[PDB]
Amino acid sequence: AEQSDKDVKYYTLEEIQKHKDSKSTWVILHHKVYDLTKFLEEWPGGEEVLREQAGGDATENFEDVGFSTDARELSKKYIIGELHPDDRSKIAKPSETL
Repeated sequence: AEQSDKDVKYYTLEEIQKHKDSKSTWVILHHKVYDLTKFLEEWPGGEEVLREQAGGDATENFEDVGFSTDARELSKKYIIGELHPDDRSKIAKPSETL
């Protein structure tokens, strides 16, 4: 009920690496995870381009596959939680993501 996830949700990068669906789509800037599954429904309407690399990056990457310069603030408002400090560094060089 009132765990840490009630405030800020604890994600693994490993979870996001299993990206073969539109709802299984998130991006990480460093140590926080963003809800990219809502973000794909906004402008591009095609998960495939950003879902293939869900969990790769957010910092500059949300603008690559997502929107124009809009993609900066539009992803930041979709903050879903934090990515685990060990997982972001574990799969820091992701094979089936980039």
